[PDB]
Amino acid sequence: TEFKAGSAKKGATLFKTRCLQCHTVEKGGPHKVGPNLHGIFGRHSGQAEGYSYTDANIKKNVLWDENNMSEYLTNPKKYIPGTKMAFGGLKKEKDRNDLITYLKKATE
Ligand code: HEC
Ligand SMILES: Nc1ccc(O)cc1
Repeated sequence: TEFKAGSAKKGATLFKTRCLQCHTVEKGGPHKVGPNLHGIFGRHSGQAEGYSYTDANIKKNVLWDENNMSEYLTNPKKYIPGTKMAFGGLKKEKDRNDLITYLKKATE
């Protein structure tokens, strides 16, 4: 909502020690505890190339956009009840703002 542009060398440090544990930022790493995120921008929820999703994440079909990605990041359990992502949710919007720029740079 109060988005502010970041830089690749900042968002990566966070994602690499917060999201890396289960996910993959590029398309060379096999699907770990979480699906591949490389190319989600512009697609609906539940579209990983070779990985299954929950009954609630599919029915949800959220169009992963710049602001929308934060909507779910703040609380995955509240938006998608029953989802496998048990990461906790990064409540601080200023902190996600920079994270979006990094992923955004990797997808486009
Ligand atoms: C492992 C415990 C996880 C951590 C840490 C993070 N995520 Fe996650 N995420 C995980 C799973 C297993 C799933 C699928 C949920 C299901 O029930 O099927 C997800 C999904 C997402 C998605 C949506 C993918 C899609 O719908 O195609 C996004 C955009 C996403 N996760 C982002 C994300 C970020 C940026 C994280 C760090 C803050 C993060 N996840 C950590 C498991 C895990
Ligand atoms: N629609 C959209 C949103 C965010 C991105 O990083 C790319 C494309």
